[PDB]
Amino acid sequence: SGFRKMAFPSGKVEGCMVQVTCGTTTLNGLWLDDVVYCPRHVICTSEDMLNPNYEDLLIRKSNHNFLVQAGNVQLRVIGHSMQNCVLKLKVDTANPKTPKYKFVRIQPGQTFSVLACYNGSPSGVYQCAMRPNFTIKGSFLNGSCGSVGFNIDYDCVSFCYMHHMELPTGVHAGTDLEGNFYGPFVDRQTAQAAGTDTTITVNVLAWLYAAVINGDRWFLNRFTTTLNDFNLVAMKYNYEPLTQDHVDILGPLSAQTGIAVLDMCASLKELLQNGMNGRTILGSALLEDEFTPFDVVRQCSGVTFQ
Amino acid sequence: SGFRKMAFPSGKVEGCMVQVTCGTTTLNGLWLDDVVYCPRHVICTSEDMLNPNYEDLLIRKSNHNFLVQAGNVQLRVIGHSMQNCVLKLKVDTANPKTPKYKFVRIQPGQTFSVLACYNGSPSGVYQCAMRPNFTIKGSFLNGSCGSVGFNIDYDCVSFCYMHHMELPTGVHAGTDLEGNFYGPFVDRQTAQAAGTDTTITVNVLAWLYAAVINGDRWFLNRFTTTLNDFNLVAMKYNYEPLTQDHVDILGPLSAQTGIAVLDMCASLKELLQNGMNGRTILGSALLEDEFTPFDVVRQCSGVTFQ
Ligand SMILES: *[C@H](O)[C@H](C[C@@H]1CCNC1=O)NC(=O)[C@@H]1CC2(CCCC2)CN1C(=O)OCc1ccccc1
Ligand SMILES: *[C@H](O)[C@H](C[C@@H]1CCNC1=O)NC(=O)[C@@H]1CC2(CCCC2)CN1C(=O)OCc1ccccc1
Repeated sequence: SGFRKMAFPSGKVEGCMVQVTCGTTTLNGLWLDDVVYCPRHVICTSEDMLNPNYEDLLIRKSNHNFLVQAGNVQLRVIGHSMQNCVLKLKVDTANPKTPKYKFVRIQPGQTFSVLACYNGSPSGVYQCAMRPNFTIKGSFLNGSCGSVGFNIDYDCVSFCYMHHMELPTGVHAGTDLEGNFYGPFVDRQTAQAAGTDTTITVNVLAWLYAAVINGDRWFLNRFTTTLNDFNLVAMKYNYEPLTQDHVDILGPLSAQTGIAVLDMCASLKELLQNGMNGRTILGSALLEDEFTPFDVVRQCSGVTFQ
Repeated sequence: SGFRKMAFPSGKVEGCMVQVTCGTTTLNGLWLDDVVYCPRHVICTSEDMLNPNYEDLLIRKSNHNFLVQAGNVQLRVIGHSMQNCVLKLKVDTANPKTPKYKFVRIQPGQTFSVLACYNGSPSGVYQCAMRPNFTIKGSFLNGSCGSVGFNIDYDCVSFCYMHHMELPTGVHAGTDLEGNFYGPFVDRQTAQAAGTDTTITVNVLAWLYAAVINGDRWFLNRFTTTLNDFNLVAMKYNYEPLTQDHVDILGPLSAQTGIAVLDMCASLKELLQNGMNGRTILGSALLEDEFTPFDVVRQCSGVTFQ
C-alpha cells in the first residue's frame, strides 16, 4: 500500500538525450535512430525573438552551424529540416540506445513523466498532467528546452511533450514531438497567457478511488447524485464536466472498490461544498487531479515495464 | 521556475535490477559487479515467518536453491552469504551495467529516490524521505521487496535503502544496503509499530525558501525569532528541534533570498499558529517536509548528473 506521485523509469529516455548548440544557444535534443529532435527556437538570435521568421532563419543555416554532443562524442549533422515547431537534425550515426518508441499527441487531463535535462544531461524526473488550458506546471530553468515528456507501455516509450517555453505565470508550454504546440501558444516572445484553467474532474475521482483502495474512507457518504446534478456543482467550483465516457473509464476502479461512480461523485460534491475540515486524503489537503484512472490502477496493481 | 517532487533519473539503477526466487518467494535483487543483494527474508517459508532463525535457515540452503533472473537470462549462483538482514548471492557474471556506486546509511530527514520493482522489472520512480521515526511513506505492494532507494552525485549512485516490509499503519521499513534496518524494526512478523513521527523542520524551512525563490511570498512577515523561542513553538506542533547545524545548512538559501534563517523561522511559527487560511504554497495546502536544503538548491539551480 501507499500512494505516490510516481514517474515512469527514465532509463530508456536518458539514453536518448543529447546537447544541441546553435550560435549562442544551447538546449537539449532527442536522439532516436539517426535523427535529433529539438525546438526550432534554437536557431533564434537574442535580436529577433519577438517575431522571428523561422523559414527565413533556417534557410540561412548550414549543417555545420549545429553542434550536437552525445556525451563527450560529437555527432555530425548531415541534414536538417523543420516540421512545425521542431527541428529535425539528420546525423550520420544512429543512436544504438534507441528504444522502441512512438510519438503521441495527448489530450488534456492525461499525465506523463518529464525527464528534465540541461546540456543533454538529465537532472530529474517527475510526473505532470497536461492541464485543461494546455499548459503544464513543470519545473524548468534556462537550458531545459528540448526535455521531453513521455509514458511507457510495456517496452515502448510514447513521447508526448517537448519543452519550449515558460509563460508569465510560471507555467510551461511546449509541443508534441511533431512540433505542434499544445494550446494556442506560439514560439515567439509575445503577450501570450495561459487562459483559465480548470480541475480535471475524472482524475480527482480516480484519486478518491486510490484513497479508498488504500484505506482512506472518511469522505464517503450514503448519498448519491445524478450526472447532470453533479455537473451543476462541478461547474461552480471550476471543475470540468464529467462525461459518460469518464464514468465508463472509472468502471474498473468502481468495480474494485464496490463504490458506484455516481456515489463517488456525491462524495466529491460534499468535499467541494464543505472542504476537508482539517483532514487529509492520501497525504494531501487539496483534491489532487494529476492521477488518471490508468495511473491509479497501474500503481495499485503493480504493473511493470520492460 | 516551478517546483516539483523530483526524483533522480533512474537509468543507472534500472540496469541493476534482477529477480531472485527461492522456494515459493520471488522478490527483487540488486546486481552490482558479481554480487546480487536482496532481503534475507527471501529464504523464509510461510510457516516460520513469526520467529525465523535465519542462520539456521540459510545453512540448509544450497546455491542452486536461488534462482536469479536478469531479464530473460538466468544467473548462476556460485556462493551465498548473509550480512545482517541482506543476502549476498555471488554469481558467475559481473553486471556489465554496474554504475559507479557507494552504499551509504542516511540520517532521518534525508531524501532519496525509490525505484519500485516487481519481478526484477521497474514499475516507477518517486521521491521519499526517511521519516524521523525511521519509516518511509512509500508505495509498495507484494513483490516489491529488494527495490532500492538511492541518490546520485554526478556519476555515482549512492544506494541507501532496500525495501523489506510494510508495517500495520501502511508505512514501510527496510535496511541500508549492508542489511541494517533503519529504526528498531526486525524482519519477522511480530507486533512492531512505527513509533511517533515528527515533521522535519529544517526541510519545511528549505521548502519555504524554495517558495520564495519561485515567487510565493505571502507567508513572509516582518517579525523574527530566537532559535530557542522558535523551538518552543516547534515542540508543541510536533516538529523536530532546529539545531544551529540546520541553521548553517540553510545558509546558502538564506543568502540567495536575502531572508535570514531566523526570519524564516518566524514565518513558519505564524504558519503553525494560524494555519494557511485557504492559501497554498508551491501547490500544497500543507507544510511540505520531504525536500532537503540540498534538494531545493539542486532543483532551483539545475544541477545534472552524468
Ligand atoms: C529553453 O531552455 C527555455 C526554457 C525557459 C527558460 C525559463 N524557464 C523555461 O522553461 N525557453 C525559452 O527561453 C523560450 C525561448 C523563446 C525564444 C523565442 C520563442 C521562445 C522565449 N522563451 C521563453 O520561455 O520566454 C519566456 C521566459 C523567458 C525567460 C524566463 C521566463 C520566461
Ligand atoms: C516484500 O515483497 C514484501 C513487501 C510488502 C508486502 C505488502 N507491502 C509491502 O511493502 N515484504 C513482506 O511481505 C514482509 C516479509 C516478512 C516475512 C518475515 C519478515 C518480513 C513479512 N512482511 C511484511 O511486510 O509483513 C507485513 C505485511 C504483510 C502483507 C501486507 C501488509 C503488511
